[PDB]
Amino acid sequence: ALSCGTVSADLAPCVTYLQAPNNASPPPPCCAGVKKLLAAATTTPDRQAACNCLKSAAGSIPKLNTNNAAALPGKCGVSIPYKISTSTNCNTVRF
Repeated sequence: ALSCGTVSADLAPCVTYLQAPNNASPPPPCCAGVKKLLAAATTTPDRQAACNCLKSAAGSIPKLNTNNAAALPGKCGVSIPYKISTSTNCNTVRF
């Protein structure tokens, strides 16, 4: 079972970029975490839980830059069916 307590582990190295300017780029070690999320969960809907965890820890980041969250995946080379933002309803995302 995947617990949010472990999801933040990958967000750690991703926080640096979350506080950096739009001119900053994502860390190699951070992007990897995103891909790991695939094998993180066990079920279909269980995978979504990950995106839900980043929602809570998101409101606990100093100088959090929601704008950078959009380029997080892009520069990482990863593409999702939804947008990673506090305004985005990850709950309304498909499988």
